[PDB]
Amino acid sequence: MYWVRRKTIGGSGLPYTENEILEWRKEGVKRVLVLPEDWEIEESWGDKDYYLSILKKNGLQPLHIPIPDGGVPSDSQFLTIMKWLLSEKEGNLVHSVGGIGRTGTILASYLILTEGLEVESAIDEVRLVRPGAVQTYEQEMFLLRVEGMRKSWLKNIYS
Ligand SMILES: O=[N+]([O-])c1ccc(OP(=O)(O)O)cc1
Repeated sequence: MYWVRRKTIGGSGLPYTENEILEWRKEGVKRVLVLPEDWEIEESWGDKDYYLSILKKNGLQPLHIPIPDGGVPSDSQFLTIMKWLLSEKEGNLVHSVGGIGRTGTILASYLILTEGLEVESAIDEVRLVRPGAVQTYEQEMFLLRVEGMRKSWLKNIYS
């Protein structure tokens, strides 16, 4: 697991055993934005809702927002993501399956709006702790679309 900003927002792939989830809890995680797709989760645990139940079990408030592999959040989802992340600062963990593409994208989209950084730079930061962060033209297109509305993106959020 990795921290982008120490204890405010970090990420990882999809855990396989409970311990790994207590690894999060121990490294400082408090909340969790689950990014995998239903089937992606269950192929690992056997039951999506069961996984979300243990997430809540260890406290961690789980917000499940599905994002297909190599894809990007939908305008609504994203705003729904920020409202979530930008409303608890401490302990955020964004995870998908590999914790490289979809997670890298979301973290970067966070930095872009929080630290007002351009894409290639936000990416550069995330790849600093998460090597190879962001893997599809789709995601790059998004981040760009984001950076081009860091204005409304925030007005939308902090409304
Ligand atoms: O190995 N995999 O099956 C796999 C690896 C990475 C994936 O996507 P990510 O979590 O956005 O990096 C999705 C699936």
